[PDB]
Amino acid sequence: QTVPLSRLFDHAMLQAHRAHQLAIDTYQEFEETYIPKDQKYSFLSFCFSDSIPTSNLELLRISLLLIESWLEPVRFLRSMFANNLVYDTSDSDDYHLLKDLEEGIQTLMGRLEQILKQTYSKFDTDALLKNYGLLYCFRKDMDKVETFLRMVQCRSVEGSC
Repeated sequence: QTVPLSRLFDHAMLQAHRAHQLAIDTYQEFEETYIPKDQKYSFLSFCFSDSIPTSNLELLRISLLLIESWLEPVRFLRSMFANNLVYDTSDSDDYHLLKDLEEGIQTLMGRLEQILKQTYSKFDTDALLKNYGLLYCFRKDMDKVETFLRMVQCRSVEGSC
């Protein structure tokens, strides 16, 4: 057996949905815990996803870039949820889920047959407001990924949508 394209899209869409939920859940939990009323949305500081607006190996290509920009910051997500805690390198969060998604996208690309590098700062132990902005962009980027993958799925797998 060879994996149908649909299963491949179904796997990638579930993992994008899950990365996107992770981003939403983390942002919310941060905001509720650390951001007072008077500072809500203070971040408003452009996200990777604000670069390219709105079928293609291209859409898949951007998705891939978006995920890649987060693969390293992501292990540090829970480090902000303590007081003076630095991530101890213990199992590559359950959040290298992005590595799963990454490879799932690179698999979809080789089925469907770069001058500027865009990398995110690392999360911190100002710092609060940076971490806030970073969580905002992780959420915006993951929404974009899920979006661009759906567009591709629909056009590539008939009846999908």
